[PDB]
Formats: sequence, structure tokens, C-alpha cells
Amino acid sequence: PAHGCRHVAIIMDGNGRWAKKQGKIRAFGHKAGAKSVRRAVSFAANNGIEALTLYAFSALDSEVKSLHRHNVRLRIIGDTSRFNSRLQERIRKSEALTAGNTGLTLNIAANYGGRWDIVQGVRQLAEKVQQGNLQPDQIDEEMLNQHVCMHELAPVDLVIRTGGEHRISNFLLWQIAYAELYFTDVLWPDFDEQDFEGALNAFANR
Amino acid sequence: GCRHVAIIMDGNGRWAKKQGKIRAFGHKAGAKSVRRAVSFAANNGIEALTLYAFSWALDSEVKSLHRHNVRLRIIGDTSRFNSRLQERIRKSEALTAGNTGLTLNIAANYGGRWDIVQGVRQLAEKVQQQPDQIDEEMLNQHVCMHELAPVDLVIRTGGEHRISNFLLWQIAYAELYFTDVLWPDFDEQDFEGALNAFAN
Ligand SMILES: CCCCCCCCCCCCCCOc1cccc(O)c1C(=O)O
Repeated sequence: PAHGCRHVAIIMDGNGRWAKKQGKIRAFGHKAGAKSVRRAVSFAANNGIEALTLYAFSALDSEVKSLHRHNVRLRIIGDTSRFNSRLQERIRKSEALTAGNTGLTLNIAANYGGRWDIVQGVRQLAEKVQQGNLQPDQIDEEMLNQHVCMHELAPVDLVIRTGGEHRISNFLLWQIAYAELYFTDVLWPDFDEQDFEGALNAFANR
Repeated sequence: GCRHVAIIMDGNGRWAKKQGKIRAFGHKAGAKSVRRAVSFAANNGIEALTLYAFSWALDSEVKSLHRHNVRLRIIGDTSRFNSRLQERIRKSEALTAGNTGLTLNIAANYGGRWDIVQGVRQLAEKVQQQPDQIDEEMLNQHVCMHELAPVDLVIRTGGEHRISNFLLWQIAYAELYFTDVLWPDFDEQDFEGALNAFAN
């Protein structure tokens, strides 16, 4: 924690382009990006990062065993409701397995949108209104902040986007109010331990 | 086609410091840079320019803006502002409300989070009298600037790479452009550079 960064969020763009530059099809890029994911997760866990939130931008897993091993707590954020029910149980089971883990919290955005995220936290507040439990004039920023995804973690300190586009693309919105935004042209499958080091270094400075 | 630009105008104080001057002199060179940006936007067919002053002028500039066919709006929490200022804002907005050129939104005591929370306070008062009908489009209709073109481009001068609680909901799909140029120095050429970035 020289870098002092508790919660990094990453928009992992560039898989497709990475594959095309090599004359390979899209699928090769995705497999390469998966390897980049494991590399990043390791890095975060070995550098005292408290939370890493990953957004795969334009799937599945046997990593859970390995994550659970490294005391990583796994959370899926997004609208899982529509997922075919086998999928939902698998997610639930992976979350329940690692729920008591105390190392890195790894949030993996799936069918996630920043606006959806805010909207659903609004529903909850609007729920506790109808129950007559809370007044409409009582709603403040801290309030609505306790009902959006990852309210329980440290605030997002750093958002990295690879692949060259300079936009949020409906990823976290409420939660990035004060975050450092770091954009790199590096494509996601080449984004390595030094690039991640590069990013944290730049967060340090203000 | 860039329709709505939003600017986080940072670096006035640092500019003053850099010039061997006190803070107030940075604030006057900042005001000039506002006038330059406003003319530029109007001159290049931008529909909406939203300006966030980041680390009172109505009677000085309102007549010129009206002349120039600019519609003025203030966004932010002005509830705790003097009653006279509130009347002037109202008057100024009313005076320019039919102008057909640039819409200039000035963000005064504004916060992105505050803007959503105050949109949330609205729906929650109507819930007190359907919490499966509050969806994205419904909340969008209660956030600032919903009736205008969506923000295409957010410019932040002064070398910081953050949004600093400016538009949040509104910038979901905007291009974000960060420049080390300090606001008082941000000119037409710099504005073009940013429009170029948006074009690619
Ligand atoms: C085509 C028409 C040309 C005429 C254009 C007229 C626009 C005139 C506005 C100039 C003054 C800037 C006040 C708004 O921003 C601020 C708000 C609060 C505190 C500040 O320090 C500032 C700041 O200095 O950046």
C-alpha cells in the first residue's frame, strides 16, 4: 500500500482487436483475455488491493476452486435474474463458497449497467417507502449509497480502461464520482503486471 | 456530430500561481475563457454547452447572451441562495427561454450524486402517494437536462483525471477528454482538439 489503492475497477477492452491484429478469430482473443484476467487477479491479491471489479466489455469458469484457495471472496454484480437457472445456482454456489473469505474481494460484472445499478437501489429505497418505514425527504446521498452495488467495499479509487476508448460505457457511475480514471491503448490480453504497476503509480500522484 | 459538450473548468488558481498572481486574477482570466468557449460553441453549431465551475454574473452578461440567441439555464442546488439571486436566475432564465441558439447550462452548487438523489426524492414522494415501474427511462426523466441532447463529450482542463462528482448519470456514454491545459489558457484550438478526438 505505498500506492494506497484499495479498490481498482477495470474495463477489459481490446480482446477482439488483439486477435485480429494477429489474423486470428475473436475466440482466441477471449482466451488470451482470460489469461490476462488471472494474471490481474493474482497481481491485485499480491499487492494488497482490497477489491478488484472487472467489467468484460464487447464466458464461464473453473477458477472458483483456485480463487477459494487464495482466500478470494467472489461476487457477481449485475442482473443475474434472467440467466438460465442452472447458471444462477452455480453463481449462488460459488458466492456462498467464498462468502466467508477474507482476502481480495473480486467483483465480476455480468449483465451489469451503471444506470441499472442505481435504479435497483432506488427500487429498494422505494420498497422501504411503501412499507411506511422511511420518509421521502429523508433520502440522502449516504443513503442511496448504501443500496448500490459494492457499498460494503472500499470506494473505487482507480478505474482502468484498456483498448483505447475513452469512455465509461455504462459501467460504474455512482461509484466513480471521485475515482481516478486511467485510460490506456494497451489491449486487454497484453495488459500485464508492469501495465498494472504503471496504473497504480499514476494513481499515487495528485 | 457532437451535440452537447460539458466542461470541468479546472486550473484557474494554478494559473494565477503560475503567473505570480493572486487567486482573484485567475478568476478573471477564467471568466474570459468562459466567454471564448461560449462563442466558440455557438459558432460551431453545438446545441448545448454545460459548464462546471470547480477548484453573481447575471446582470453583467445576461443581456449579451440574449442578444446572441443563447438560452440560459442554471443547474444545481440553489435553494439556499439569496432570494434576490434566485429571482435573478428565474428572470434570466425566463428572458432567454425562447432563444433558439446554444443552450448554456451553468452548474452552480451542483453535484452528480445530488442530482440523482434529488431525482430519487421525487419518485419516492410519488411512491408515498409501483416500485416495479421505476426503470431507467423513468429516472432519466427526473435528472437534470433530460430534455436536451445527451452529453457527447466531457472536457476536463487542468490535468486532473476525474469526474469529481459532476454529471454521472448523464455521462454514461460520453467521450471523456482530459487535457493538462489550464482553464484560462483553454482556447479555440484546444476546443477543436477535443472535438477532433470526439470525431475519431
Ligand atoms: C456568444 C456569446 C458570448 C457571450 C458569453 C457570455 C458568458 C459569460 C460568463 C463569464 C463569467 C463566468 C461565470 C461562470 O463560471 C463561474 C461561476 C462561478 C465562479 C467562477 O469563478 C466561474 C469562472 O470564472 O470560471
